[PDB]
Formats: sequence, structure tokens, C-alpha cells
Amino acid sequence: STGSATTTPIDSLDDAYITPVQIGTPAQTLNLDFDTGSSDLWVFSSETTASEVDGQTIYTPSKSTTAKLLSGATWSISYGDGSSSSGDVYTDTVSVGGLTVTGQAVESAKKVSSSFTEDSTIDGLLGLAFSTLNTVSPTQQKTFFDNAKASLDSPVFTADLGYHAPGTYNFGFIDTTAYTGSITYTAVSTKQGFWEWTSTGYAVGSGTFKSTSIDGIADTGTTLLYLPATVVSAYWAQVSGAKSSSSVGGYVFPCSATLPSFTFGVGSARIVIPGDYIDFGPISTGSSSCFGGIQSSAGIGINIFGDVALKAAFVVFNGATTPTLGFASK
Ligand code: NA
Repeated sequence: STGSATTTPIDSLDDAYITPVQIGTPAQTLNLDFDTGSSDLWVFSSETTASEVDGQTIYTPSKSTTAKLLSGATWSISYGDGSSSSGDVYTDTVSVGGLTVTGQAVESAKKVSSSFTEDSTIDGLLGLAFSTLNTVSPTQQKTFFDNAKASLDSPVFTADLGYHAPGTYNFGFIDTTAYTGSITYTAVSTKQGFWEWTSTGYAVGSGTFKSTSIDGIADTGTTLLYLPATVVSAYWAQVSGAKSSSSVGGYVFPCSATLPSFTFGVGSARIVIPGDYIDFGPISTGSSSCFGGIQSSAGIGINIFGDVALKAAFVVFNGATTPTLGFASK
């Protein structure tokens, strides 16, 4: 089997992407944030505290003929941005892009933090990291990908995120029409439960490539590119008037600037992030200070190849017995 679903930016900045997901019988379609940096499929629901719901579509298990309480199971998760959610668990039928899993753990939120409530466009998350990170207790649950894997034509999914445009998540096949040149594959460590890999270096604009190992994770659920402070300083030094602002919480730059590209290495291959991808617009409405899309990972404890980086590539998440990542230009 295969599946193919379109993923759509939630706003004009590509702050996140949503993908429609069918849950239950008859189907309830919720727009989920596919997150290769976490391993829980959780939803706004009929159980979510009413004051914490503001415009999201909810899953109502009592209206699904295939929903079953997973008795005694609870979940609770905290993300890198400080947001959180928790609740109980149902099993139900979940379909993505025509690919169906029966018996998927659907984590029903009883509580969500303010950042979730305030984002009316995201109805929950669908985690695509390794199932070792799943938070369900006392019986840890599998991701949608891990449950689908054995049925797929190939044990893979691909992320093809758009810049200010829709893109695609495919399951079970490589679309050889969706990228240019060849796919370069690189090793993955699953020791921390992430799609963790090592970039071979970077360049700023038309500058020379610096060969250096940068360990980090491929994380579709993170907006920005978070890299070591040395790398980030080297980037922003090429933008007149850019500075790190402790008041704003990262590098800012004059909205009048033209940003340089940023290149990262994948083995001997190179992915180029156009400068435009690094502009996250005014820090507050009408400001002439703009927020940068490349930020320091110092204090976060890991480097994160988030959407700024991933949307410059066609990315293969190879879930074979020995997982690997692939990157192609597009
Ligand atoms: Na922000």
C-alpha cells in the first residue's frame, strides 16, 4: 500500500504545516501537524477542557463506531517550545492520503497549553519520530508509520514541504518526479528516538564550504533551523545590521536586508536554502526589525534541521531495519 497527502502552510510565514487525517467511522477529518520530532498522535477532542478549545476541529470518539477506549492508558507530552498536552487514549481507524491503519492509538487531549489553544488551524499532532519516544503509559504505543510499515510497498515516508506553498507527505514510495538529480542517503542514529544525522558542513552565501560535522535532527515540527552558535554567528555576520536580541529571543535583522543563502552538506552533496526562506518577517506588526530563520541551538542541547532547512529539499525518511535519511534538491 501507499498514501499521499498534501500538506499546507498554516500562515504566510510557513510557521507550520497541516495535513488532513481521517479518524474514525464515519471519518472525522482533522488537520494535524506531522512532526518527525515526536511520536504521539494526539488530537483536540470532545474531552478537551472547553476553555482550551478555540476554533479547532475536535475528534468525538463517541460518534465513531470503530473507536475503543484503551483502558487505563494516559499520555502527557512537553515539546521543545514549552508547549504541552495530556489526556487519555482510544484506538481507532486512521487514514492519511488513502493509507489506512486499524487499531491506531489516537491520544485524546483533556488539557492543552495556551500555544495550542491560540492556534485554531492545528487540530493536533501526528508524530513520525521513533516509537521509543511515545508517551503513552503504561503500555507505549506505536506511531502511524510504525503501524503502517509492514503494509507499505517500501518502508519509507517522504517530506516535500513547500516554501509559501503546499507540499506533500508520501508513505510507501519515492516519487522520482518530485526532486532533481539524485538522493544522497546518510546514516541515522535512533539512540535519542529522533531522525538524528550528521551534516558534513555549511556555507554562507557564495562563501567557501566549511567541512565540519554537525549532528542534528530532521524535525518537520520545528519551524526554524537551529545550529551551533559559531555557525549562526558566521551567517548573520553577512547581514548588515543583524544582531542577537535577548529581548526578542534570537537574531533579528533589518527588514530592508537581502539575506544570503545558507548551504548545508549531506555527505558530498549540498542543499541550498535560499535567503528568502530565512526571512520570518517583522518581530511585531509594522516593525522594521525582522526575525531570522537561522537561530542558535545553544541551550536547546541539540541542533534541529527544522522546516527552514527541510523545505529546501526532498527528504526521505527510510524506516528499513537500519534507518537512513535521504536528501535531494528539488
Ligand atoms: Na517567534
